[PDB]
Amino acid sequence: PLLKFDLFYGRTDAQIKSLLDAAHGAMVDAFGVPANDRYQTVSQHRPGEMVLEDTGLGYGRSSAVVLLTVISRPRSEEQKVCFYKLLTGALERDCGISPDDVIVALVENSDADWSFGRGRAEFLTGDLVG
Amino acid sequence: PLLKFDLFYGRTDAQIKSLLDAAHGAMVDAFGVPANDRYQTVSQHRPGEMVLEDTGLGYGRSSAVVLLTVISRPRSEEQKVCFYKLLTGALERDCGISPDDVIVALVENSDADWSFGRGRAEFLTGDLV
Amino acid sequence: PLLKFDLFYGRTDAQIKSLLDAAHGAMVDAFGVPANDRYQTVSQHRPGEMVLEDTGLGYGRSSAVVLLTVISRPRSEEQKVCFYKLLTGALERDCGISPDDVIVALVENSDADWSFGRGRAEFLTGDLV
Repeated sequence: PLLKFDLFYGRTDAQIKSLLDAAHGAMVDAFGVPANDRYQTVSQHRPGEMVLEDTGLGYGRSSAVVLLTVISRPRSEEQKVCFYKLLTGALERDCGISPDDVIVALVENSDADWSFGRGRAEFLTGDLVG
Repeated sequence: PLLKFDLFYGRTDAQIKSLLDAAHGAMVDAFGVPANDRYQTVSQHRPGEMVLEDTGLGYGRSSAVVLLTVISRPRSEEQKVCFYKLLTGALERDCGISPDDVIVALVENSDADWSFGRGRAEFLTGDLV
Repeated sequence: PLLKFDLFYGRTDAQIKSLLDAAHGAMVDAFGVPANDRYQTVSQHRPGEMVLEDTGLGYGRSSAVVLLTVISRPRSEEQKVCFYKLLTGALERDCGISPDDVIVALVENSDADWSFGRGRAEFLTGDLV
């Protein structure tokens, strides 16, 4: 999958790397994909450029908040549930980010909807599985 | 849903917050979700960073152009059609943005594809909806 | 469709425009859409802000790496395969970007999920086919 993060400015480069490493690990373990299946962007925002409330659930938000949008081929409900739990556990333990500050939206596509390089559709050619 | 706006730089902070409030209102009006079901991001762009034409329709575009991308569980065609009209209505009235300067694309997902907090899938657990 | 690019900072305005023009052409060639069906954004990143490996495929990426996200109504598998090829071809010829530096992910939607202007759902009204 592709992991796109929206965060506020204020982290050091190492803290941003840490966040990305922690999240990548959670994804690999929840999804069972290769360790080098790593595709991640970070967009940093000024105050004002995100409004992230809680739908009345009683979260907890700060300027440390992390919004993650994932584009992925179909995963089981169990894999998605586990990814969410692994993600917040990693970001808490590794980065000191409260689980109240993590929000994830996932969108799905399929085999023909990826090219990782060279103009090839690797899920279609079978270079990747599949 | 999650509302992601791409706009050009130039608005003041209060003008940005107006676009966000106007759009959020429209969304609540069209979709009937809780008022605090508010998830929005804004990416501001230098000249050059968007090219947005009109497929020959005759719109009107300026530096005020707003591109909105929505991630949402399925809504009806009716709800979508109403959203678009509500959205440009509110942006015109509240923000002075011509409806010519508004573009929307929506993509859909499912109950399992959201986590609003704490690693929980609240549509799956039944905490929402 | 809508084409959203994530790239690293460092290109001149002309190089950004070259990259968009190139990508646009390849899209129009693959998909058979009007030349003015042009909707593109670019988000530029500091080093650190993208990590793009290769799943062991043996691709040699550089800082020129382009990540493209496409939102589109359904196209045939052939058209998608053709787009990826034409896109890399064009980015290499027109921009000097290695095909190893081009990544694409596509997400689909449908007729009711687009508003190009005026809060009109043009695929639904028939303004566009």
